[PDB]
Amino acid sequence: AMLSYLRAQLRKAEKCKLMKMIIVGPPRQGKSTLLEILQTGRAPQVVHGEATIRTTKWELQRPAGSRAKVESVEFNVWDIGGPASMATVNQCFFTDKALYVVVWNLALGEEAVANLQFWLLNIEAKAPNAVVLVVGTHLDLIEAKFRVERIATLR
Ligand SMILES: Nc1nc2c(ncn2[C@@H]2O[C@H](COP(=O)(O)OP(=O)(O)O)[C@@H](O)[C@H]2O)c(=O)[nH]1
Repeated sequence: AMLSYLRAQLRKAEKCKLMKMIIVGPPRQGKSTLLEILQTGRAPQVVHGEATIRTTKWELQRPAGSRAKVESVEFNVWDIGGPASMATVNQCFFTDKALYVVVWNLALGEEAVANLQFWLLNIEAKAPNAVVLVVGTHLDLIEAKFRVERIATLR
């Protein structure tokens, strides 16, 4: 560790805050809508294409109460989808030491959740040391009055 640290100092090492973001899920779940609203904080406005892959960049400022050591973080955002025929292909794009987010529709509920195992396994097969979040969309389609006892159950 001492030699690695001394090499970092000697080789004028800089702090890299850029990281990999991957968006995963079955077709028609709101991956692009997810990325859009998270980037902008507004209701979606963009009509997104049919391309299997969409690439962009995203900066996040630290929220109030954050104890982080960085003012902000940056993500080189990949979003892979498209026809299921290329699913076997898309498996190659998963890597380790990257952030994953799986997108699924809450309205389908358990029907979607079962399928999640497939996608989840596909990440752990090629990303043992990666953090993957899983997010349910279409929360507006869940009745607010029942919402808690629904979402917790689904969780
Ligand atoms: N009402 C509602 N619609 C959503 C929500 N999240 C995503 N969508 C829908 O998802 C669509 C975008 O899906 P998209 O990401 O292009 O599907 P993809 O083919 O899997 O990439 C939009 O037309 C939205 O109507 C949500 O929270 N509420």
